[PDB]
Amino acid sequence: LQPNTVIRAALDLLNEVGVDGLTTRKLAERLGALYWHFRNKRALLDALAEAMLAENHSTSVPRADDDWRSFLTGNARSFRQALLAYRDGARIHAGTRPGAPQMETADAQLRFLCEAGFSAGDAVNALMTISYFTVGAVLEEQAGDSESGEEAGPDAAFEQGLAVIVDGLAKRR
Amino acid sequence: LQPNTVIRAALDLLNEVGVDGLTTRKLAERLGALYWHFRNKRALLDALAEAMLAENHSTSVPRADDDWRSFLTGNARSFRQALLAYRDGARIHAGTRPGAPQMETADAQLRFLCEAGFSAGDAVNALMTISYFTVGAVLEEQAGDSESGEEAGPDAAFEQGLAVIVDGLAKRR
Ligand SMILES: Cc1c2c(c(O)c3c(O)cccc13)C(=O)[C@]1(O)C(=O)C(C(N)=O)=C(O)[C@@H](N(C)C)[C@@H]1C2
Ligand SMILES: Cc1c2c(c(O)c3c(O)cccc13)C(=O)[C@]1(O)C(=O)C(C(N)=O)=C(O)[C@@H](N(C)C)[C@@H]1C2
Ligand SMILES: [Mg+2]
Ligand SMILES: [Mg+2]
Repeated sequence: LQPNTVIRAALDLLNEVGVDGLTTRKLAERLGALYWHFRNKRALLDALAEAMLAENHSTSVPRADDDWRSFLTGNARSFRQALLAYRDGARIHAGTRPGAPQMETADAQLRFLCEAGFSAGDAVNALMTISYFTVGAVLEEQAGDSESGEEAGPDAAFEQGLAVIVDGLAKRR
Repeated sequence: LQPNTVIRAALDLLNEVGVDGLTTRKLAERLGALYWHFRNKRALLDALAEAMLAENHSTSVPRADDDWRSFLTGNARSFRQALLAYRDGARIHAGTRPGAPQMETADAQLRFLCEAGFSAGDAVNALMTISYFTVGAVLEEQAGDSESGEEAGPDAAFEQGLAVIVDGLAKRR
């Protein structure tokens, strides 16, 4: 794995300088006797990607009380907030692929949706599509804010698009 | 506005170095007697954002032969390809807001969907949501590729999520 004290420090610096200004040399200048090394920046951002979810993605895993709508909705809501908790959250996540630990739990997501009446390809599609929508929505929210140096709510807009998405999936539950 | 020879040169350099390596000083080192200036990088990326669409967003505007499904579908397909034509296309677009010229044509999109049976808030939601989904989908495609230094198709995956999206909107045409 890799130490928490180090990850916390990188997250906090990320809030200061965003992804573009975040480097491992600057990470060390923040910290200065337990050893750490990242294979490269991308590796740092993969770790932060994972950390963001560990800390905030709270209806990631299913629960007896869930039904399919309530899980995907909550799941999307919860993903989104993990992305929004940190500067450049969405950008960082892009192109990441869920890990070995994230795989076991990501297999639970499926075996629930199949349980509930979706086909295999439909279930992958429900997760990806929600995923693509969310990253998209957050990216636009985060950049619009981030770029302001040069109407009714990004939460509404998200919440709506997600409502539409859940309907079109219901057409094959 | 701002000169085409200059924009072409910036697009071509963008393909070489992505957004992170693109700066106005490097743009000039590419060119070196007609004058140009960008207020800042963000302004450069706003112009490139617009150029990408001017060049490739081909079922942006409606047409008598369109119906609503075929327009939103095509529209999304066409947007997406504009984003994919250039490195970091999606990232660049994030946070941009369609211009004065893009406004007149963006008003045509609506007055078509309202024409076809969507309410006002539904029509905004259809465009945004497709928009958020697309930027999301492309961002993940572009980064996954971009980051490779450290199953069945991103076109399928997009095409599917877009299919689901169009269904959930049909629930209020
Ligand atoms: C299934 C899947 C997912 C994600 C993902 O990136 C991904 C991928 O890049 C390739 C193949 C499959 C997936 C998510 O990012 C993620 O957000 C995620 O990792 C995830 C998670 N770790 O809990 C989720 O809950 C999912 N939710 C947004 C639908 C989604 C699931
Ligand atoms: C309506 C709207 C749109 C976009 C957009 O960014 C935006 C916004 O940032 C704030 C408020 C409204 C909009 C698009 O990016 C854009 O891609 C776009 O500019 C656009 C265009 N210029 O033709 C489109 O066709 C749209 N399509 C993806 C649904 C969508 C329309
Ligand atoms: Mg991911
Ligand atoms: Mg835009």
